[PDB]
Amino acid sequence: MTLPAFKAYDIRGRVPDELNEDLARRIGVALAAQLDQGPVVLGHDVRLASPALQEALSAGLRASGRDVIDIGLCGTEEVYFQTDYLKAAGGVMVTASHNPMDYNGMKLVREQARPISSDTGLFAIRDTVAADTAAPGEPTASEQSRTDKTAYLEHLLSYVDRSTLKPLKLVVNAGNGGAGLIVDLLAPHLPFEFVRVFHEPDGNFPNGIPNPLLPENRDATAKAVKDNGADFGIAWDGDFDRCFFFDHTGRFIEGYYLVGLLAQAILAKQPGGKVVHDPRLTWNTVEQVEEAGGIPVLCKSGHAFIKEKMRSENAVYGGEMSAHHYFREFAYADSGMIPWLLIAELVSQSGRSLADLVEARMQKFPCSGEINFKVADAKASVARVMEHYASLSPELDYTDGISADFGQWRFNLRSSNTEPLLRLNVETRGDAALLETRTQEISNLLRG
Ligand SMILES: O=P(O)(O)C[C@H]1O[C@H](CO)[C@@H](O)[C@H](O)[C@H]1O
Ligand SMILES: [Mg+2]
Repeated sequence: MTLPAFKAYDIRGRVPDELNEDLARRIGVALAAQLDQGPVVLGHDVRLASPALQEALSAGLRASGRDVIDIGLCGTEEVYFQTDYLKAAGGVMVTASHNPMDYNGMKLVREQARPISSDTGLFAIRDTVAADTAAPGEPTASEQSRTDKTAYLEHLLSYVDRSTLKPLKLVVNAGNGGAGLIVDLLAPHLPFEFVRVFHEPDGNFPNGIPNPLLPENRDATAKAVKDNGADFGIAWDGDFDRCFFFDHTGRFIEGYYLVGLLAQAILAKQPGGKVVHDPRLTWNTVEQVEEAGGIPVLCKSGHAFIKEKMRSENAVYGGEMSAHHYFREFAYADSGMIPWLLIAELVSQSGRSLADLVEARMQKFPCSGEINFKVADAKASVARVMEHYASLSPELDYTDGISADFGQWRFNLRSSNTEPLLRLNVETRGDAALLETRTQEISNLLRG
């Protein structure tokens, strides 16, 4: 009874039965009715169908009197940046990010790149598109091509003092997504020596779909770091709004620890600022933010919640453990580029390896990583967990599912808003043994 491609935060589906040019044009028409006055920025990723879906979007938008600013093949963050920079009414990125070959999708924003989500306009668009049987009208507005990335590149470079950068050797792995175009445009302005892996955009994805979380894709970056003696490695998803770090030993760094690391990096430039973090893994971030003189602000996980809380708090930075990093001056939006520029500067200025910058934090606050469970009855499973631990009287917080703080250890257990899954995160106060026994205990209870 409902179009399956319309999800909580974006549109995503198999082409062509769940998403196609006709739906894309109808989405353009419906989006025009939902935005304030102004033109609409469109960009797309490397997938084979993405240009044609963008063209259909543009045709619907222009049939509805919206001028279209075509920024071309880009990363999702460039749609965010240009929507805000050009003071557009909104923007759409055509992308499936990390999904398989036969999938595509769209990420929609309104003014200042504010997200459009299921409860803030996306399901309104879905319902309009679902009932729209009108004949396609003809264009009454224009499309302008604006592929200049100069303002975007200057904005990225403004986060670091380039005279303090050292000629680090960096592995970069675009995964045949789009990140390599931006790296290559930044490189004339940077002293780094880049080691390029899976660098060329290829929507056929000959080296695997761009998802650095798959261990086999992870190992391509690790090996390049180790074989070339690189200072660290960076990998991106296909639309490069997520970045992933490998230290000089080839070790993939759990994203939890990048939140505290980037917060300290930013707070050095913006003293006393607020930093937004999610509730899944917290202790390390709270401590690092406070030690840097910042103020940590707890917020439900999900990019729309993070961005809204950052805005209401004038927070300079927000970070999620799931490799999303948000920057006030970047229209409160996430970037897969700003994070590694900041880390490169921190390594250059401190004389410490990425490994040593996080090592003590990982020992002090070891974490399970996010563990997902598909169970027969999520509500019953969660109840089994809470009944088992009731006699210990944990401190409970319901910001985002259930957070339970036992003193020396804590967990977060929540339902995903994008998949029918339970997600589990556990951390402890410097106790790897406790981390494992509690994680396994909860896992058995969930699976019971
Ligand atoms: O499925 P979940 O866990 O509700 C939402 C997931 O996707 C969101 C958008 O990519 C992320 O902001 C969030 O951190 C992540 O857990
Ligand atoms: Mg992505």
